[PDB]
Amino acid sequence: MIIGYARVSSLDQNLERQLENLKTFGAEKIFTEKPILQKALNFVEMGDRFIVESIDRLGRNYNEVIHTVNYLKDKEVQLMITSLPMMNEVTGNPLLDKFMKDLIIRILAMVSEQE
Amino acid sequence: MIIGYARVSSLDQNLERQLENLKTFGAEKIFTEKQSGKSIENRPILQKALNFVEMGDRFIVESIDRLGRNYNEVIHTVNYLKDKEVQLMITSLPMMNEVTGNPLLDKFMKDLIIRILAMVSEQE
Amino acid sequence: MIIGYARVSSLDQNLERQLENLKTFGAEKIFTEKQSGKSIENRPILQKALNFVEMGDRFIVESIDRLGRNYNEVIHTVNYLKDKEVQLMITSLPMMNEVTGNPLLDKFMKDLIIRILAMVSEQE
Amino acid sequence: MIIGYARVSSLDQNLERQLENLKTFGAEKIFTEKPILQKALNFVEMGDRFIVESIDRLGRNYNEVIHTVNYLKDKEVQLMITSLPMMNEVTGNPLLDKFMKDLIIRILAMVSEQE
Repeated sequence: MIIGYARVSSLDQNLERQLENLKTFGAEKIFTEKPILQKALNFVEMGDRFIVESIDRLGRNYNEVIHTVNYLKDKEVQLMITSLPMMNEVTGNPLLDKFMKDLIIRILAMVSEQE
Repeated sequence: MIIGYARVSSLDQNLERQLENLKTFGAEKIFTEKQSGKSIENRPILQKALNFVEMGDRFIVESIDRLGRNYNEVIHTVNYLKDKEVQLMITSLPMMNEVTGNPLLDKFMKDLIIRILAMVSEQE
Repeated sequence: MIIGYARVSSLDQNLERQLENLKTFGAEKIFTEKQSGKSIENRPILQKALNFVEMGDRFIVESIDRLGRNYNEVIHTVNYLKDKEVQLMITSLPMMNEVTGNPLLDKFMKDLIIRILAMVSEQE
Repeated sequence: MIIGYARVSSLDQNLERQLENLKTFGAEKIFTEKPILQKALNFVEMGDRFIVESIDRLGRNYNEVIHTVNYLKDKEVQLMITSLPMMNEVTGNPLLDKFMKDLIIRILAMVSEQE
């Protein structure tokens, strides 16, 4: 199935749009956090899709973010970013696709951190 | 219309595959050249191909390396095609020109891919 | 000679730091602008700065985002500087223009970095 | 210290240049292979430098190559490629440096594989 994750840290953020975004792309359940992430990650099983609106939601730590993406990779859970649909197949050569996946994810992690 | 460009260094390279690839992705005409991808000054067929295409046409190759093995040249060629508003397609990269929602990311992707491949092709 | 360009959206941004950065990396003159990095048409100071620099000069900013928050524009500006043969430097990227042996890789690096940062700056 | 690794698979390759290359940049010892790699990796300790002439030497498998680079990272051994000196600091912002390290390494791994 399709699992969703949403985070906002402070007491003034447009959480609705986010949750509605996760809903938009097919999130049947959504883990919202203001360990919830842990729950989210331990919940997902092989064959599921794990979705966020953006990597910054997932974290703002290069190392950790990468570690988490690798965790999902290990568990064979499809990671998707609602702001990066089609991110999987940019070209049609799965190898290049994988490489680009990595790049994008890393550019984004770095951005998320540096902010 | 759809123009294709095909290049091989020798004849033991499977040129048929390449031509059939260009035909499949819609080549109405194919400019075929037996030559090194090291420069364009020694590639008048490429020149003909490029001068032939006009705004609204599609230009198709099997790989960037087919187009050349020189970063600056390849880049300049890609930009040349962009300026003339000719669609560059790479049949091994079928989903590259697919508008997938966010133009910024898309263009960024293109530039990136093309440059990586340009360098790859050159360094070899 | 070394020309610097400095931009801030408001005055609560630490403009002194930026100016001192440009001064340190050798700004003889600094074109200072209070404006959004969303476009150049509303940035005549940038225009003056760009027209001022000539072949042999250095153009220095603290960050690409200072230069703008528009991919195409930034890229076009970088290429503009390249065409006029003016050295673009980013003081936060001091070792970027350092010739480190392999020109191909170097140029590839530049293009890449600059484009990543262009997009970053835009998307924000 | 500085450890070197060199590989050639077949019976007709310019091994001299390679070994001399590893020698050039300061290789005190060189592991040459036609498990030797295992030896090379288990040999290096914290603080050492591990050097190859090129990533393809190190392998032609995206996954494995990456895994190995991560292994060296874990062990805090500096990886260097004699054809990519200065690769560490392209800009002067260590974060971006790390990111670029990753990129380059991956472009190269992909190239090494696809050939």
